[PDB]
Amino acid sequence: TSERTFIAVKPDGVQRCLVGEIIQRFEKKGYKLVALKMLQPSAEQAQQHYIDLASKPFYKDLVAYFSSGPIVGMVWEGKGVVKGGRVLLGATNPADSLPGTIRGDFAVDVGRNVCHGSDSVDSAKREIAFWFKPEELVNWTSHSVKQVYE
Amino acid sequence: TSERTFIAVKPDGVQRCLVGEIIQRFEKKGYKLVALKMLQPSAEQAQQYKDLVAYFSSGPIVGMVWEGKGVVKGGRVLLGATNPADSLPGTIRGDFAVDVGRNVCHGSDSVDSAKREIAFWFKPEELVNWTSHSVKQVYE
Amino acid sequence: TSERTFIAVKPDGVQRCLVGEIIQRFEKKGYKLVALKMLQPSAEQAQQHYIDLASKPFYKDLVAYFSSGPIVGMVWEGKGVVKGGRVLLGATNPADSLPGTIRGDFAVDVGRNVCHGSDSVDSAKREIAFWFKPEELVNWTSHSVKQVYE
Amino acid sequence: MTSERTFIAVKPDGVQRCLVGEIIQRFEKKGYKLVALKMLQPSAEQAQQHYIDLASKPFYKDLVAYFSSGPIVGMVWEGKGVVKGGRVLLGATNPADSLPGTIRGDFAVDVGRNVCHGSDSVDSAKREIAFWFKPEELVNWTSHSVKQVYE
Amino acid sequence: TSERTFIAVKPDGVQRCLVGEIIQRFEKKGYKLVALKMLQPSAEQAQQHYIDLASKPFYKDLVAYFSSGPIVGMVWEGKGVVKGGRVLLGATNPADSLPGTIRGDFAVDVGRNVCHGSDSVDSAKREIAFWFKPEELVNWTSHSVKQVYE
Amino acid sequence: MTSERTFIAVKPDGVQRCLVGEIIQRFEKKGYKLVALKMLQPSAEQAQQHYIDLASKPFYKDLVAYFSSGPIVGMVWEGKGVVKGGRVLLGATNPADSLPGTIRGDFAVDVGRNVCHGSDSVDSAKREIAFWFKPEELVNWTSHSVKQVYE
Repeated sequence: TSERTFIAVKPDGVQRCLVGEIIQRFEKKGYKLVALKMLQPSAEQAQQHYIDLASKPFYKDLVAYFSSGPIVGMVWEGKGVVKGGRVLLGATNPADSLPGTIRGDFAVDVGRNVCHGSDSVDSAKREIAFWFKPEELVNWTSHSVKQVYE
Repeated sequence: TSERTFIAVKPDGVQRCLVGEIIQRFEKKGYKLVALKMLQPSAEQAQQYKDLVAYFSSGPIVGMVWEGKGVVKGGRVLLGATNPADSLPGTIRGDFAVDVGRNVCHGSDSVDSAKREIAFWFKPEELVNWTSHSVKQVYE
Repeated sequence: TSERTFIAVKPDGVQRCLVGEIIQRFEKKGYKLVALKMLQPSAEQAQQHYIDLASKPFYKDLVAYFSSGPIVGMVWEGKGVVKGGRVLLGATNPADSLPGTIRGDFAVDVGRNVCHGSDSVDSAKREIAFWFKPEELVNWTSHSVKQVYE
Repeated sequence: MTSERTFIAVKPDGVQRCLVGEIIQRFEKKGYKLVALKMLQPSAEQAQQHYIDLASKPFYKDLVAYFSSGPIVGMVWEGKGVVKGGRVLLGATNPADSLPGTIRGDFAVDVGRNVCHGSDSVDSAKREIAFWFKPEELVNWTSHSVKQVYE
Repeated sequence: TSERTFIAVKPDGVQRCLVGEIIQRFEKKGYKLVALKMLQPSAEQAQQHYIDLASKPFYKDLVAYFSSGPIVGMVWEGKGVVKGGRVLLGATNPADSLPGTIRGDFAVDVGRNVCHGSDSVDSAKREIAFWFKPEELVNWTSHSVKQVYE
Repeated sequence: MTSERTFIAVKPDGVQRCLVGEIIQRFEKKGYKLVALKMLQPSAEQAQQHYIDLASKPFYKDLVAYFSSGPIVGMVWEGKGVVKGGRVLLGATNPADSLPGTIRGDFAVDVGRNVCHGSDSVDSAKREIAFWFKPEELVNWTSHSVKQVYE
């Protein structure tokens, strides 16, 4: 399948040097990287990233942090890559994260949870369009596509 | 002590360079490697659509025999759930595989099946009897 | 918080060269190493028991092993470090332990399960005091704390 | 000294052979700072510029075909001697001469599939960086670890 | 590219749980594994394996020991490979090995130097012929061969 | 023969940059034996003394300040050649020189912040072990793998 998910390294992940590890885990799974960019999100951008929230919202902080510095944003392609991406990442809240997952291994606070994954197929479609220009998605074939899948 | 399991890296694990990574995970767990062969399976050896004979015998595999307490289940825990979609991160199929069709390794379902599977793949001879210098650190 | 826990690398764990490995999983989750030392337990040091304690199936030689070579004792600090600490160690019984955890990855036998972590905030407080002069113990601020927590 | 920038690309073999995370993580953990990062397929014009040098075939039209036959990952890194240090991290250009521990030392066999490139000087770095990235793709930020890494 | 070497994990490496690690290093390099087996050398085989002695009674010691328990034996194929393999191993003498190499990372003592690789293409084929029956030797094509070479 | 003992310290930059585990783990994997291990915060005197063949330098005041600025992790490792081996694992004292594969090679950029320390001689080690530790903190044990590492 050519299903795609959007994966970001939040600025706390870039700050504590987890960009490479994160990409590597997706690469090791057999998912394919079709878009990669480092950019510091707008306040505007950050606001739409969160679009929910809330009572307590703040919120305003989760916007401040998210545009505090660089994120590495990604597009990953493969069968069940949206689902499978979420599993790779772990529970949103690191305290509820399984060990051997990104948050499971490398994160404590839900408020500093290292990375982002789309939760649904449509959520990814929206998200990729938002972060990446069509021309920044590279269409290519893995020499290994027939060893991962049939 | 002294239960033995059979593990194999399928052609897709061997192609994708996961032989060291699988072996290493078994070694650090404290299990003892007892037999090791790279071979290309031949047509017949397909055990029970009906691709998986073009596939399972299209390229070399690494067969292995491992030894230790709970090694049937523990081994299969190590590989994780047969279906990569069900496999969890930290496990071989969880970390490395996507498709049931291309699930990298294999692990014997019962103590029973293990010995059928060892016998099938190995002469009782290719099978090395040694004692780990760590046996006393890993076990009581 | 700020909550502290007690982690020990058991003699089999030291013997099997898992000290760096263990330390590193905690450093990498974001927990903070607040005290650390190698020692050989004395036999009444040994546990002491008083966990069980009511000694109990066959203490005699569980307390003989725990005292038979060196262990590495450590105190890590952070939110839920007590609970999360146990998570990294994995299920007390190696056979229940998930791959991705210290015991899951490295341990086969309960009698030789590499490590111990305090079982509650309360057990910790005690074990920390029993193992550590209250001053072998460093108060420092991680340059990463703002990145690990909001 | 510390704001020095260098250009590092994982080449199309490296992307294919799934070594993007491997290489990036070697840089992050040396203490260097990721200042830009993207994925692109080089265009034939981008590919010819990369290898102007040789033209002068040798494997010109070949190298150009290869380098623009799939995605590469470009990056800009920043740190003290990051230009010199990057290349040390990547290993000697000819993999046959590179030492284990280095990217090419660990994962590469023949020079025409040497997995990556790094800028060879302050002045070639600055050029390549200017070449591959619009200046608004260079993110300007401070590592919370910069004082741990430098005096 | 056709050129093949013999690589052996000596009994210390097998004992010290270094078999997967060594294999991994050759897979990651791009070399192809065209044969593999575990066996316990006889004194005869260990005696042959050593050109060597002649002695200083470290022969005999080498000869025992080497037949002390199982070795893991391998044949690797890549644009040779014999040289490149030895480079992955590190200087035969561990005191001279650099970090990054197998012996660099794991060996201290020449008598326990973990592993072996043939010193020449001709030496290689003796060793391959000596250790392997010509049909224990799968000819196959790595799906990556075109990414590791031109 | 030996046996033989050296002193390895993770500098406070190394502790800060979460590399205690990684460093210990290299010594373990190498066959060396860890016979003492504690974390402590160096006092100005201890700091001042460590940077002794260095007391008449521009940096020093800053090095002392830094070394006592927060916790270090001190170790005593035992095994044949360990003083020289321990430093090879560590890599050239100045990062710009150290090779990938080594601790400073993989993880450090500048001398001020070079992460770790190993005694330079058999004698230095013995000064440093006696200084940083007390005999009773120095365990005496035998590794089950000792026979596998040494012939």
